[PDB]
Amino acid sequence: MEHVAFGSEDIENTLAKMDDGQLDGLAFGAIQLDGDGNILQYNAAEGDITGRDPKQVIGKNFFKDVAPCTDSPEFYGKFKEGVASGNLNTMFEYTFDYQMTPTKVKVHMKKALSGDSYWVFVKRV
Ligand SMILES: *C(=O)/C=C\c1ccc(O)cc1
Repeated sequence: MEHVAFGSEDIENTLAKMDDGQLDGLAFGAIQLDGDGNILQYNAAEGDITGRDPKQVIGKNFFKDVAPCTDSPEFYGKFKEGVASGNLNTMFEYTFDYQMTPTKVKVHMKKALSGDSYWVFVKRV
């Protein structure tokens, strides 16, 4: 495993060194999005939670195509505000229920170290 704890204060620094293969060693789901919500990275733990095949969701838009549960002011709304402000660091619980058994998760969204990229971290609660 890669020893990084969910919710760690310097998580963006740690994950900046990881390739897709290293991301797959995290104890929690991790998705990297561009400013438009397009999926840049999607790790194995997330695929384990949602059932989606990581290779197949990369390049798709998270909010429009992949995870319409999140297209709401409570999730998407927060993301868009963060993108516009250039700053984002928020944690909340949510339920994923599209084409799957309803699953309650903890979500942490944080801006990445790189300019126009954003992390969504996910773990079961
Ligand atoms: C609602 O959010 C439904 C599905 C979904 C699929 C993949 C990921 O990663 C999150 C959510």
